[PDB]
Amino acid sequence: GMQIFVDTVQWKTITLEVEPSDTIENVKAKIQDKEGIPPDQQRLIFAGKQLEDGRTLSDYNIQKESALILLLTLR
Amino acid sequence: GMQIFVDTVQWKTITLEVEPSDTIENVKAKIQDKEGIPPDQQRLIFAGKQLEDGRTLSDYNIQKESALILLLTLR
Repeated sequence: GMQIFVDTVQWKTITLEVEPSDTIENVKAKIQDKEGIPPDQQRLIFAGKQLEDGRTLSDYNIQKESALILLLTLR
Repeated sequence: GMQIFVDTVQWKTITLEVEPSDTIENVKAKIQDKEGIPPDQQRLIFAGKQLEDGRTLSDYNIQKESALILLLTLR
C-alpha cells in the first residue's frame, strides 16, 4: 500500500448569526470563533468593495441572508 | 436576529491510499468516494501532463507521496 496527495481549490460557506447593529469588527470576531482565522487577515467583500472595521452591517445595507466573500491576506 | 453567509476559498489537500497498478479512472472513483465530485468532471494533472483514464499510476511514474492537481470542468 502507498499514499498520494490531491490538491484542489473550491469554496466553503461559513454561516453566521448577526445583528444589523454589529460592526464589521464583530463579524470578523464571529468568523474567528468558527474558523480560527485572525481578523487582521480577513478581507470581507460586499458589492465589490471591502468593508471597514468601523462600520456596521446596516451601514452597508447588508440584510437578511446576505452573501459576503472572504479573502485572506496580510494588511 | 438574522443570518448572513460568508463564502471563502478553500484550497484542500486530499490523502488517498492507492496501489501503483490502480488506473486514473479508479483514482477518480476514490476521489468521488471522499469528496463527491463525479469522475467525468475530474481533470487530474501530474508533472505538467493531464492523465488519461486508461493508464495507471505506474505508467505515469507516480510514486509514494506524489502530489496531483485536480481541476473541475463541467459538462
